[PDB]
Amino acid sequence: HFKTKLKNRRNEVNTCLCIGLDPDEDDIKNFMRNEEKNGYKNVKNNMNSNNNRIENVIKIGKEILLTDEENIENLSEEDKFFYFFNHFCFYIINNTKEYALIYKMNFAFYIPYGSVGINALKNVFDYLNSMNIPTMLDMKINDIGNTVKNYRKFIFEYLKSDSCTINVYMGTSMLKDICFDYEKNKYYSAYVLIKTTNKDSFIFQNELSINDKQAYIVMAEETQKMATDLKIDQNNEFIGFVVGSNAFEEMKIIRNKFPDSYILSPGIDLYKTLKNGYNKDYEKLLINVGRAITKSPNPKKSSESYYNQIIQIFKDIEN
Amino acid sequence: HFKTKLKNRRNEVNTCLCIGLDPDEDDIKNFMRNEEKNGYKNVKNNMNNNNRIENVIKIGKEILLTDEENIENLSEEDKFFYFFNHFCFYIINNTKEYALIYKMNFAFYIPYGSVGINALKNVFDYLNSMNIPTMLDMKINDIGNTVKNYRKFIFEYLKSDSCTINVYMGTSMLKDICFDYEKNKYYSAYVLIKTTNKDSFIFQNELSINDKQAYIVMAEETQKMATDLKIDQNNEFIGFVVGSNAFEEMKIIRNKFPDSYILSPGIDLYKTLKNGYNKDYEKLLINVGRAITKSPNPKKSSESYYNQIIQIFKDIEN
Repeated sequence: HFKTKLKNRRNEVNTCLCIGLDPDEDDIKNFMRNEEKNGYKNVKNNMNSNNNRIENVIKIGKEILLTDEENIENLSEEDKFFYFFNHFCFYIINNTKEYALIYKMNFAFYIPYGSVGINALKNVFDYLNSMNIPTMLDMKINDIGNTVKNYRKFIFEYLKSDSCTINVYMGTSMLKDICFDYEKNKYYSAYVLIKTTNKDSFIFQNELSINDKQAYIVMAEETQKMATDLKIDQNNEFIGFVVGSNAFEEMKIIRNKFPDSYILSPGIDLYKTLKNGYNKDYEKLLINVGRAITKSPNPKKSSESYYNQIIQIFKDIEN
Repeated sequence: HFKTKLKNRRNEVNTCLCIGLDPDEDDIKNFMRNEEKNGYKNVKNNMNNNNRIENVIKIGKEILLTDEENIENLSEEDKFFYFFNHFCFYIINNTKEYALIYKMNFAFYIPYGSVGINALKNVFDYLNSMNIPTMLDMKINDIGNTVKNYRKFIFEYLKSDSCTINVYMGTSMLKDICFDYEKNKYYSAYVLIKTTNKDSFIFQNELSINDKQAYIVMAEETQKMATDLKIDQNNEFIGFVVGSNAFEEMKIIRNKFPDSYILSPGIDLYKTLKNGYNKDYEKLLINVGRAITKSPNPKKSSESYYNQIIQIFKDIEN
């Protein structure tokens, strides 16, 4: 169950750092040109460090990923893209996992190439799962109840993610068909969009209200109501909240109203975010860092940097 | 070009019928069992549609062209791909004479990973080869720079004419879905306004700004964005999804936005068309999915809705 898995991981890595793995065309292009020039150092690390993890865990395109160096030149453009896409992902994971509570993969980055990116996405989940590292698919899924069961299957049965993000504007009833499977008697964790990071997020989340309660608060309340009716907490899973690292006032409000809630915070001011949303159980406030790590000349060092800033902030907060 | 393409299609088929193509495991199992005991009748029709599969399909073509003798040479996974694609082709072939547009809900295609996205790509390729209007119902949402990935998947990869969008995060995302600066291209879409699910009132109606319900506010903000983007000048549109069971909201939306494109899933049919009426029929799509795709005779069932709509328009238009 995810509450225990997340707890146990937090004890092991002693952080709330959530690493965002959102590879784009630039990243893969740059990875490919760098590898061709540094004697494939990172690809060689992925293959030879590192347990022979690829050969034991990967089920899609395994032989492409294992291609001998002389033979890379001869891959089709599609197979080459698949090669460097996967290897970039494995490189980031291998270099940063020592500092990572959880990895969050945003689905948007994986779908634009059709099947090739979804195959990569599956590989990434298989790879992380082989190390029991917590995972999340950030897909902001929504549809009517019977239809959303398809996303439940994709995310929790196919990818075997620990968690996902969900947009409940249609209604909270969808939660019963994402976070619970009656036939399997299984429960799954998720984070619902409460306050997002985009500049215009006030338009509906803040400007709309009911009896002087802003929309984001009403939506958090309705979400918790559904979570309680589902009895999800009793099953050691949770339905939490996405609250942007720039939404300091909303973070304070949500944390105070729901002191035991699990929060995901994308968008990293870091000190104010952590102070306002603080929980002694660090895993209940995930701080997502993606591009600052994945686009870094040195993602290990950079992940370390965020890891140390967080320690210092908790030192300061808990003084 | 979509405003023109839809108008032209409406001129050919003379209906607002939108056919939902949402194949589930039941459908594919049933189709396979039926084909194996009717002598592959529908597969035969698919492939006889003059070599359309052979000329158009670029993914798993050899598998799809497998002779019925050799379908058991197919691994269970290839068989699944085979009947999934052929089921979709069978639906389209049997119903296209009555269809203004096909709406494919992304949810039905993703749960098998690559397999279903391959089939989805095939479905769009097939429809696009006949220039038939298409929509991907995916209810997309993210931050602007991230949503560009959805724009690429939907409008560049699949080459859909349209999609559905959830703007609860903000309307700024519309600029990165419905417009591509680098290519100078515009694309059409329908934004969620009033959904069909029983509990859609919690946020869509109960939330408000003083006297104006959320769904109205969201429709206004959407139109504001579309105007800012100059989408209409470029022969595209940003429209609204309004449930066929939401008669009251449909009336308010059509009255306030008399020239808007509306998609109505759910199908009462009379009240929907009456309340949401536009003399340009394409401006109120009536989506019918399961009632057609799960019918023992999808042609007759589609024909039935086609005729029902003809009769309603007779009644409404004096």
